[PDB]
Amino acid sequence: QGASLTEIEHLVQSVCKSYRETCQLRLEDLLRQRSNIFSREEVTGYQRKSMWEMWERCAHHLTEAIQYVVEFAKRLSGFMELCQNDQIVLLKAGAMEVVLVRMCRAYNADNRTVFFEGKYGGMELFRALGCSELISSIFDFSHSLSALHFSEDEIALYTALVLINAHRPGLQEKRKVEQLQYNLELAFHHHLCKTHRQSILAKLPPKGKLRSLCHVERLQIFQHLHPIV
Ligand SMILES: CCS(=O)(=O)c1ccc(CC(=O)Nc2cc(-c3cccnc3OCc3ccc(C(=O)OC)cc3)cs2)cc1
Repeated sequence: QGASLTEIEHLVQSVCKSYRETCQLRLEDLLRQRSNIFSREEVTGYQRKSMWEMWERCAHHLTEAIQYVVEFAKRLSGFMELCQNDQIVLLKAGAMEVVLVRMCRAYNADNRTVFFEGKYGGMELFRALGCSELISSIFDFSHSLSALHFSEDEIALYTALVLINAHRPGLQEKRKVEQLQYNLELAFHHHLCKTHRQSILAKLPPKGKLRSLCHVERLQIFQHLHPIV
């Protein structure tokens, strides 16, 4: 806590490692499946489903996704050293925000499609849910984040910062989180300088944009954290 520049580069590689081990689906794999688009008949099949079936499916995939985000935070340096309440507060407030950012990888801007259950489909795939403005907002955010051409390492380092934020209410050890955050900010800025990507900082979604689009229940976060005691 309060790291030197050599320590900061160990922290960049570390976060990038943790991300690669918990990225769920390989970027190469997602990119290669872009040609696999749902047929008009497959779309109709999803639209005919009850909102209850669709929610169950969506909830299953989001749960799976959140689990990979939880494993990502657990592998972050200093996260496991924080108290249990801070670990829960940080994950409860940020896990869905991280899933949304990570989802930009499964998004194809050419045809405005998202990878869902094995193929790519537009927002009409979610018609049954009855929440057009919400689905629209998610595709909008993904489309804006796609335009940035966000690298795997840029995502790893930015999502570490979405999670490790000392401004979350309910933090008991606020100063421990701040130290972690300051080291990750510098690790992010330093990596952007090494890769000549300083330009993306002004292009990133602003303060509150990720928060307005989005909190997980305290028990469902502890569940992902400690699945066996
Ligand atoms: C992530 C890491 S990855 O490895 O890139 C990877 C990427 C994809 C997959 C496949 C997959 O799961 N696709 C999925 C897509 C969607 C989805 C997409 C767009 C709009 N809506 C969607 O769902 C509806 C919905 C309803 C309420 C909320 C909410 O809470 O409102 C804020 C959020 C979403 C859900 S699941 C696996 C791994």
